[PDB]
Amino acid sequence: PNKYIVVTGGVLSSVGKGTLVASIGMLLKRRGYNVTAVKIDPYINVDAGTMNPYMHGEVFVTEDGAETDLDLGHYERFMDVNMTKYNNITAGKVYFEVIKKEREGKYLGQTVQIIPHVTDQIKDMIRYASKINNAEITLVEIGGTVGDIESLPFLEAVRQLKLEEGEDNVIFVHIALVEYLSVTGELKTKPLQHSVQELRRIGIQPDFIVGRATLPLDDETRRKIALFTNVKVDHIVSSYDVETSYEVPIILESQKLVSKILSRLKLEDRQVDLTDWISFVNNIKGINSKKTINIALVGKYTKLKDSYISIKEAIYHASAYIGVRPKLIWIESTDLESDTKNLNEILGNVNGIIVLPGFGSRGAEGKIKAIKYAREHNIPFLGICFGFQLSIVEFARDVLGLSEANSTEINPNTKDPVITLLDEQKNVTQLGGTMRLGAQKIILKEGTIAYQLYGKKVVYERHRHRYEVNPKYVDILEDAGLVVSGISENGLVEIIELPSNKFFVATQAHPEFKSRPTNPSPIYLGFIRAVAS
Amino acid sequence: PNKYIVVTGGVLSSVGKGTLVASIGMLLKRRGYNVTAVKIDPYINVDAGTMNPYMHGEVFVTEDGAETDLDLGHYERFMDVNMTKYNNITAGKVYFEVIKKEREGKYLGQTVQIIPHVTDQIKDMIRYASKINNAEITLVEIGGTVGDIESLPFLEAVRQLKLEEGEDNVIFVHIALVEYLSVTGELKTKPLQHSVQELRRIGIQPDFIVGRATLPLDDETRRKIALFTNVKVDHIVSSYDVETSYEVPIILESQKLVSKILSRLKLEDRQVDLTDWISFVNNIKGINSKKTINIALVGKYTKLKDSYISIKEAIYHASAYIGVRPKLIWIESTDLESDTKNLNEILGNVNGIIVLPGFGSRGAEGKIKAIKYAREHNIPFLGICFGFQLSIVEFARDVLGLSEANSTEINPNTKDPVITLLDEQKNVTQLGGTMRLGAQKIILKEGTIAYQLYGKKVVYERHRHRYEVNPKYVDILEDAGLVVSGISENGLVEIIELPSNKFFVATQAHPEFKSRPTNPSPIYLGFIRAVAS
Repeated sequence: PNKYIVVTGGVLSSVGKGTLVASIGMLLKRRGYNVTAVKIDPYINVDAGTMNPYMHGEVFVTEDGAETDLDLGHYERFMDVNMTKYNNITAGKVYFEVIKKEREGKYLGQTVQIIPHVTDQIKDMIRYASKINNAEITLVEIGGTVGDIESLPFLEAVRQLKLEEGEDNVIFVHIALVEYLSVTGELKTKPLQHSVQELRRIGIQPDFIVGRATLPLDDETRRKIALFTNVKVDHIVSSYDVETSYEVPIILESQKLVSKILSRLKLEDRQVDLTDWISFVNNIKGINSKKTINIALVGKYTKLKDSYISIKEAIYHASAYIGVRPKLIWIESTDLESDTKNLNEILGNVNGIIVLPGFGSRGAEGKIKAIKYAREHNIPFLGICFGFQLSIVEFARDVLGLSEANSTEINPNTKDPVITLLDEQKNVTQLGGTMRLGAQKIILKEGTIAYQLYGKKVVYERHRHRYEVNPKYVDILEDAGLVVSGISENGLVEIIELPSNKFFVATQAHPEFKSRPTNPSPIYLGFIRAVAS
Repeated sequence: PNKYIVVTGGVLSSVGKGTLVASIGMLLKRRGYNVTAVKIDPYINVDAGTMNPYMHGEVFVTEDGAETDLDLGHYERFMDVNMTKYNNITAGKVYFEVIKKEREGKYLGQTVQIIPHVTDQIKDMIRYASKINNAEITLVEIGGTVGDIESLPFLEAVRQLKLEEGEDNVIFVHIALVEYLSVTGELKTKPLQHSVQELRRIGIQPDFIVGRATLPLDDETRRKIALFTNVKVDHIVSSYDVETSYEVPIILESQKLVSKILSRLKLEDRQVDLTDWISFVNNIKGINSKKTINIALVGKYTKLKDSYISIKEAIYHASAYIGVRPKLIWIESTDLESDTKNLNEILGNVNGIIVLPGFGSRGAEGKIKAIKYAREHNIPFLGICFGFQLSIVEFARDVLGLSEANSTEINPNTKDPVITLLDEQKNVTQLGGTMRLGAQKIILKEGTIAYQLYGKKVVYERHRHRYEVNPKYVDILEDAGLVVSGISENGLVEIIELPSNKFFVATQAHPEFKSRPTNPSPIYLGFIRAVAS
């Protein structure tokens, strides 16, 4: 029926797990062939919407409002597709489903076990992601270390998928970190011979191999591992360090890995033109760069590579599109928390400022000062989510003059709950508000920066927030010069702006999730143009 | 502070897992020691309440209303304790709890995993069973096959359990099926070597072996598995076929297993008297039997050993007590559905008839005929659960002449719903009724067989049913001769009887769950006394 490429290994992000699947996806898509990607996470969390972006990375949001693993973000950007809740499978969800069906007697008195009941849920979920996304081919990216307990049910599941569907429709691509000894030049097989066995032990035979390394693999090395892994030298392929993830697809066709792949399934097609992707890439490397802009980004977890991967990638798409070289100045919001130590030299240099999503109160003054600074010194500024909310707070305590304005999230007790939880229609409540998630509608006001940026009245961005602008405060804020240029169908404020400034925009939503290399977020476009002057 | 004996292996019932554990238990308790036993079922069902007793066996019921693995029944019968919901730990319940706690953000933004979140949950549950029961020693019986997926997390948890508290507080008894090849006399170690291999991979070193075999183990064959498994011969011990599992403690005391164990755990006591138990065993084996009595058991699943294990044991306990030898005549109830094929011969020989629990409708008529027959020929009869409900029916459509009388479970359309679901007071309803579970008060009527059997007015039996006697029909059922000797706190009919017969008693509850070697169910005592005249 369908085809299936199963990928394992990774075990890290330095290894390129997600991008390789995304790359492979993109190359198939250009060949007429319909494709979809699916990521499996063998952890117990039902989904990613309670997970700390620290230690774990950004939480991606699909158009349908699922909170997922960032890997779907790689998929969306590379294959230019909309993901769904079904493209991210977690042990958490599977276990929940099986337990619920048992409790409902849907198993008719059987004793429900891993095999086959759990393994069957996995296959139903894989196969379902195939049919609802209309795919002839389906990548299944399997997280974790092969041979870890958590991985077994998913490995066994795909081993079975191979007995059922046949070798002419199910293949495995494994990703191994080659790394020559610290002081010898000879490679450490130990992890690598440790893997191939665990796969055989679980009953899986790799067809293609991707060795991850700084530098391509010599002729020798590749013939060596070819042995341990029992794979044909013809089918081992290289993943070497590279200046941008977007190159990955191009190094893969220079090796034709997807050609080898397609045959191995018994399909046929060719003549892919990347010229359009190729130029996008060269624009990413700074080639024919018209300038260099510094953007300060202010939040926490800033040392984590993937904590804000989508904002970062959206900055790249906007820049690359208008030919400009982004330089990112990450600033921990605490390093700003000093009525002492001044900052008109820390951000005197940057040509634009962004206050990051993500809440609590860890560094909310640092973030608020950075905003005050952007607004007062007319530095182009973009507010996202918690950032947008601190704009309301900053504007109210400084321009409006409410010294006590705050979010109830930070101080549930403030005299002026300028940001707060709301109920479906009343609207103020310390209940538990209404969490907005996914693609939602935003009605732009004509004449504003927002309307211009989008070039139309009605648009959509993905949401992931619960704290809203208090409606009681809206009007006196407008009177103080703040403009609501965006509201929800039911009147919640979506986009604020200050026309008095060259570029001052904030938004509850996350437009970065929609950014594509060939289709940058419009919000991020306006910001990056303003920034670049 | 707590000692733990972890018991692995016995991939099934004939291998003796349940009883071995149960025997070691009872032998400990007879010494100074506070002891409990815990059964782990690596399956995904949350509890045993949804399960078909075919394939899997009889569902046990605790005093507390838990629906559980039948192994808790062995623990009760052998050690003479009431078990709790905590003494049956399921993979279904662990995952349910962990997942729920995650969805509750109890894991504070962490990515929740098998290790350590699942293994922690399991440890918590094992530890909790210990303390709520108040044990200094806790037997942890781990079902399934060592080295299978569903088992890992529990094996991993018991490894951690050890490296934590010490080699002096946590030991491993592994049960291996010793089975010499078909035609050569030498033993097939293949599965055995494969198991001690699956344990080291998991990092578990067995301390004692128990080789399950037909005959005791010779000097040669035990010495050998001692090597394969790296265990001192002095710590290998034989489990061989015996007439009754109640013999197992005895053969373990001969081999002094529990004495070898007590040391390896650095504890000291002794002088145990089994004289009271030896005698009970001899009665069970029929030594000095006063006569043999034939009992028919009518129901379904009669070909599986453990589908009604507790009903049998209750029969054995009462028979042994009054010094008589029971022979059970298993009768599929379909073998009696026959407007031909008369029966004053199939049942002509039996002096006792019990109609079995287990609803549905498969062989409902056969069970009904059986009930007509014992009532009419005055064969002492015991009806139980769906048996009781059928008695009520038979009585209706025959003596009381209501040809359409029936339970709503068998035909919700019947003209006379003499048995049906009832809502929380009212009481007639086809909603979903009110499920009765575990120990429950029953008020006995004075001057009845039931009152006589208990020698008191207020008593408890464990329940497991929803379909009750329709209150409307009570009053006429009574006038036609039926006696209600038992009702609930709120007037639901619990026990009935027909004083016109020498013994014809049916009860909603399951009195067999409480029966002990020393302390027979008063209901089973009565029945067996009546049967034997």
